[PDB]
Amino acid sequence: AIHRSDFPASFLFGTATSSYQIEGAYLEGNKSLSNWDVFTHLPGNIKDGSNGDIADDHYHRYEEDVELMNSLGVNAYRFSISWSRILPKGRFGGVNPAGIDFYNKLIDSILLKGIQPFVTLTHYDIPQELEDRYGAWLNAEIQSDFGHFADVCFGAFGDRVKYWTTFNEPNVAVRHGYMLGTYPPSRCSPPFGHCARGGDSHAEPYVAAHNVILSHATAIEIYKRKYQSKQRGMIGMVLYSTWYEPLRDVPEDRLATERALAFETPWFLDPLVYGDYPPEMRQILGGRLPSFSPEDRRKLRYKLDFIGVNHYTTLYARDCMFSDCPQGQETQHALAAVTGESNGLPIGTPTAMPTFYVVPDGIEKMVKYFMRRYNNLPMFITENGYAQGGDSYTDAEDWIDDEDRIEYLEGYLTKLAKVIRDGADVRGYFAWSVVDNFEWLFGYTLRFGLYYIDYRTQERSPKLSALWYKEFLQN
Repeated sequence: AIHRSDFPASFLFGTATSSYQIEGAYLEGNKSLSNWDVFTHLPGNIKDGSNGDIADDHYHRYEEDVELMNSLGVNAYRFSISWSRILPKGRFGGVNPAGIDFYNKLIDSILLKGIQPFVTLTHYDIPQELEDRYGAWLNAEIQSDFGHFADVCFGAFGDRVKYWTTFNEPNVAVRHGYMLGTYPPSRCSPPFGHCARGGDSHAEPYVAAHNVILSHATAIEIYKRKYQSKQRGMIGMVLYSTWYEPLRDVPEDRLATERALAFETPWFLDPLVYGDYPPEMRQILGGRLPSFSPEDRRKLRYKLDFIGVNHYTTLYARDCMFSDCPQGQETQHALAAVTGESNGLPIGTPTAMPTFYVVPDGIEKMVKYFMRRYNNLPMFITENGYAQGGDSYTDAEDWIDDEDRIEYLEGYLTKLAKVIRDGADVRGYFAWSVVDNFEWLFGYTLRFGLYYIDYRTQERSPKLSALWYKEFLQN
């Protein structure tokens, strides 16, 4: 139904991964332990008790994986840099040459094939030492550690990297880390949970996000002052971007939907474009959102060059400001509750990933929301994809037969082409993911790959969706 010629000639088409999810070699090349290395070696977090010690062994097998994505006909590859490989002990501990060498080799390998790097600096990971030393995102010192990490990466790689992302889904990582306590550093308080480390779910998430925002600001100021004129790249941020519809078409749910939306991506994007937190959030949270100092505001004037849209799903939102709702969900402070069901029944076909429903027009509506709120600031679809999982899959052939993924990709790409025809400045699309990999708390139980991975042998095998994406990119 949809074809490559339905998109602009200069459009990026790629796949996306992250370092912890694919690399393995978790203690090789003088790399230090990350937050996720430490976390996954504790019990009671990952669904299948797995970890990323080995993952897809991409640290050793990257050349094969580059060859595979090249065989699909991609012109870009979205990946992240392991902080713990570059600055194992943070900014006073010296740059790790083996880490620099690994990413130089990866970058050179993709560019040899005409595949453009689209690089995420941080994608949930930090060296554990930064948590241990000063509590990572709860201390403003992280801004300097992140700034230094950015500076090193720009200097080492930026002659060949023209697209950078500071952070991947900090809206997810912050709320899971400090509100629900289900991600490291596993901090929370009632009514969200009882976290043995302590926490404050009504304060700490907002401090953490504040420091993420200002870490971005620190990094992009460095980029614009030191590197932009020579390197001519763009610096963005990637946000988890769910579309929301009112459960009932009445003002209270419409307003709740607008709150649900404003509490997600604008939490980060309003500061980076307008210099203040969303007024929807400020009205409710007041002083729980920290202020931006004059020094902060100087850095915020560098803004961001693009919005990285990680869009997978669409949900209904309903009001909790004037109705009593269950407490302790991540949407609590927004005074909305979200659900995939209306009168018991799904918004679109359910999938193996909780909250992920097949709702293609969500990508159009999400893009239009950014267009209206941010005056059509450039966007890239930095992740979109479909997970397989569960008892229907006993062997490779079952995973390979992924017509369900094809239908998803086809539908969402159809709607993306439409929103671009309608004026949206979307400049690329990245399928999550080229390979099955470690899906955070779900471990290996969810498989998002265009390629199937046998974790016993590390064999890569193309699923039907790999063949489909190749056909699509051939036009």
